[PDB]
Amino acid sequence: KFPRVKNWELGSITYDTLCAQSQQDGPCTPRRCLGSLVLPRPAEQLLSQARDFINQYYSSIKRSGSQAHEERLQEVEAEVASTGTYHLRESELVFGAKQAWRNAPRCVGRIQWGKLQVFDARDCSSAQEMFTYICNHIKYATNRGNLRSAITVFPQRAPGRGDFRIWNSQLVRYAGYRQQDGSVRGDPANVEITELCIQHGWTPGNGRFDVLPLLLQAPDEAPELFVLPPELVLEVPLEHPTLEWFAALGLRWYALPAVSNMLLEIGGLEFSAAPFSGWYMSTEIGTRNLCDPHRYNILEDVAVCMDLDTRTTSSLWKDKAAVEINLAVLHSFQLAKVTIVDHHAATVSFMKHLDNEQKARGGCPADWAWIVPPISGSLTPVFHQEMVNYILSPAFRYQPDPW
Amino acid sequence: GPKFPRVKNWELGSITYDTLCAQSQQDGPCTPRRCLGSLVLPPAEQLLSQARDFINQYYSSIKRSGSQAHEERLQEVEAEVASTGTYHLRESELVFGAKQAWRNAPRCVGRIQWGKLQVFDARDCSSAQEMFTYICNHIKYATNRGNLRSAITVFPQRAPGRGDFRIWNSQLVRYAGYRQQDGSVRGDPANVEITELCIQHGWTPGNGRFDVLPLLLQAPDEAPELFVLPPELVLEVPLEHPTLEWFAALGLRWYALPAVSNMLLEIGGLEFSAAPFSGWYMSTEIGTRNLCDPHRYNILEDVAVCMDLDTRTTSSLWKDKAAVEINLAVLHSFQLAKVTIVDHHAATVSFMKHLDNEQKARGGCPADWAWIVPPISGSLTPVFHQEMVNYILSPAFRYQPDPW
Ligand code: HEM
Ligand code: HEM
Ligand SMILES: Nc1ccc2ccc(CNCCCc3cccnc3)cc2n1
Ligand SMILES: Nc1ccc2ccc(CNCCCc3cccnc3)cc2n1
Ligand SMILES: C[C@H](O)[C@H](O)[C@H]1CNc2nc(N)[nH]c(=O)c2N1
Ligand SMILES: C[C@H](O)[C@H](O)[C@H]1CNc2nc(N)[nH]c(=O)c2N1
Ligand SMILES: [Zn+2]
Repeated sequence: KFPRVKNWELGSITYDTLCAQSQQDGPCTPRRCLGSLVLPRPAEQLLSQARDFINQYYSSIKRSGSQAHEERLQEVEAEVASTGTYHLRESELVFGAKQAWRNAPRCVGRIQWGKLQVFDARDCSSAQEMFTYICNHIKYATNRGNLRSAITVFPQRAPGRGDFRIWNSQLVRYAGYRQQDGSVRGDPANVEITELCIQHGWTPGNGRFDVLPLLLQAPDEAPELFVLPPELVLEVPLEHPTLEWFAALGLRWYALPAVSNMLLEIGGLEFSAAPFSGWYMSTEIGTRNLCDPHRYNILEDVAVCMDLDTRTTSSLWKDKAAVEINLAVLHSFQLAKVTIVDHHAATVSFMKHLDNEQKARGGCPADWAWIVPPISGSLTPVFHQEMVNYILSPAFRYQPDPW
Repeated sequence: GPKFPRVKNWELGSITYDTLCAQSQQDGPCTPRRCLGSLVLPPAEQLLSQARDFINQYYSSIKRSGSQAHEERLQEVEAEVASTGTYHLRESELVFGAKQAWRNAPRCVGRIQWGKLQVFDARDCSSAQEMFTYICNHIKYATNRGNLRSAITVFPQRAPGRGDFRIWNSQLVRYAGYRQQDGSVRGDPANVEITELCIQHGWTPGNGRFDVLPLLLQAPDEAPELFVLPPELVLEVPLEHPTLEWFAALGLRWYALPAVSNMLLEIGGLEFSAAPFSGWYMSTEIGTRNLCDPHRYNILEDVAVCMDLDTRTTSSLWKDKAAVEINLAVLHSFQLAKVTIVDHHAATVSFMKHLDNEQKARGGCPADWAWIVPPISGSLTPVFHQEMVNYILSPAFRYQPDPW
């Protein structure tokens, strides 16, 4: 019934009762746990999801049962009955975006969940208008390096009509150019999107950090290509605090992590284009983006620069190089005065989050495998904390690639 | 396509399906509504079906499934359970079961070695004194002057209306944990209760950080008896660092042999409450968990201060730097001492090979991602990028309540 949740560093026990509010199935069954899989394998449906969200919204503003509540419930009921769908008021939408972030089991930055700038872009009719919105989002969120969490929401999906979509997975992404000799110049995670941009008329560069154009799509139209003004895109050159040779590597990363391919679901309504951004945790760049074998894969180069023994795993050359790389990222962002958080500070704030949420809602959906950082796992408090995972709505979801 | 879990590796792009999970007979803690995969500890009718299942497994592994000897063994087990309420395994059945339990263990990253396990039959054991003799033999054989060899020793099974054989200690080798007057702990905080239990049973305690605990051994329906291990039997490795010359002066050490002793070995519904087993260490167990956990030796700050690191701020990555060097010291010293050890890279690489062997051999491999991924350098090792399916196969090692 209710999960017993234990922290093994401190011996404390909580009991998750929030999970009882879950209405969507995850991938596990009693026969087998599939919690490490990255991706998932009528009018009353909409109406119940809508009622529940409205009920959540009016509860949040401490006005459940009131005249405005009862009335809003009928507007919704009448609109669905007549049209098969309905629309959110902006304030509701602001509440919904905030709750979807709050409910995101894989996010370690949820201490911040109540501080989210919400742009209503539901009055958008063309890819061109999507671009103006995206450009303003970037300017707002970047804020000269004093980063601010933000989401822009484009029109919801509608029965028998194509979706608004941003084709890129993030608003800022480095091109990955496939060389005929097997290798890849740039970011190999972005080969396919780079090729789509080229096919749709983009003239390609040939560096390792070429900022890609955005491919934007309004419903049932071919996507259009837009180059971001280079001044909107704040980047941080990487240097190391004591290893002067490091800056010679020419490494750099962009300040703004702005994710553009997820679908935002609120009250049964689906927003297929709703880019959001906050700020980086240093390991995203330092460990995953730069050291993952299927990414920039710079572990060996840095190791040689440090003059370690590559011939054997037991010299822990990989661990040593990785730590300096992460250190280069933290030092550099702090130097360039751009918001960033290290994995220790982040995980410590997440524990406080678990505690606030335990008192606020009786629990907190969390995916242990995603919350635990990719280096120095057990050196962080979250490693030793048991977590319960489940789907609450509003929620961010994955969705198929539009091509 | 197929109606079995699809399993992806995100580094390589490769896909497999787990058909093996279809053989699973026991429910884990998850449901469609919530995943509980990160929690550490979540009648003759019943017996016979488990026994029938294991016998089928056994004859399958020797390629005699459906044969005359298969059906006779089944009938023999049905009859034995019919007259005594339990039954007994043949020696080769015990050997197969023990190995299958290790093979089936989802949290073990060392399973590439599973077919190479020396099985010591000790189902003839009738006293605590004899358990000790058995245990000492195990330690000597397994330690092998540093060229470690996997082994398990199996004492008699749970009997209806009879007390269990139990080893009270969680390992055969454990450092004492002395609760101090000032509230703190000397030695290993993990071992406070077993330490106090030993003293309550007449052990005279030391006062070191690294006092080897006596064994508390229990034959059926008798009070546990106390046995001190002769020190030459317990191989230890003093820790030093290959370049940081001061590390040796910390006086840190660890023992060679990880020999877990509080787990229950289940085979065909039979329960072996006392069946200590041992392999060799992955270096992160000592370097990261035992030495760096807040609630264990907690030496991160000491080492960092010695390395002259800025421990006032998280962003200096002083915890990460110190952790690495500690782990490096564990590896270096074990190698120098010529004691078997595997680093977290070599271990995880070998586990990927195991997943590929078991894909071909059994159509999958139950695996607990949170335990398979090492506690430092996670995404630096290949298993991080590998999806895994977790489920309970039998024969199995299970946790069991503490005897007191
Ligand atoms: C403000 C500081 C933030 C920090 C430090 C942070 C940190 C992180 C990290 C490290 C991850 C793991 C991502 C990965 O490994 O690819 C993540 C995931 C995620 N974040 Fe946050 N995040 C922040 C803001 C936000 C905001 C503003 C939103 C939405 C409004 C959000 C929603 C999500 C979601 C839905 C995931 C799961 C992504 C997926 O499953 O692919 N986060 N976050
Ligand atoms: C041969 C070298 C071996 C290595 C390197 C190895 C490695 C490991 C590691 C690192 C763990 C994680 C334990 C923890 O973090 O507390 C583990 C767990 C485990 N191992 Fe292995 N292991 C080996 C041999 C064995 C053997 C011989 C057996 C039994 C016959 C075995 C059965 C288990 C079981 C049941 C677990 C899960 C323990 C638990 O859940 O508490 N292992 N192994
Ligand atoms: N700092 C932040 C904040 C929020 C983030 C949200 C998402 C992401 C990246 N999402 C995971 C991408 C991996 C993937 C690949 C294929 C299919 N699904 C997911 C980073 C964030 N960083
Ligand atoms: N190298 C090896 C080989 C086999 C091992 C088997 C078990 C263990 C430790 N088991 C986990 C103990 C921690 C714990 C505490 C409380 C409740 N559950 C588990 C190590 C092995 N190492
Ligand atoms: C297979 C495994 O679930 C997958 O590689 C996950 C593990 N944990 C992760 N955690 C984070 N933060 N990001 C990731 O991409 C992943 N990948
Ligand atoms: C809460 C969490 O499950 C717990 O800290 C686990 C995580 N993974 C682990 N992995 C291993 N190998 N050993 C452990 O003790 C643990 N502890
Ligand atoms: Zn699960």
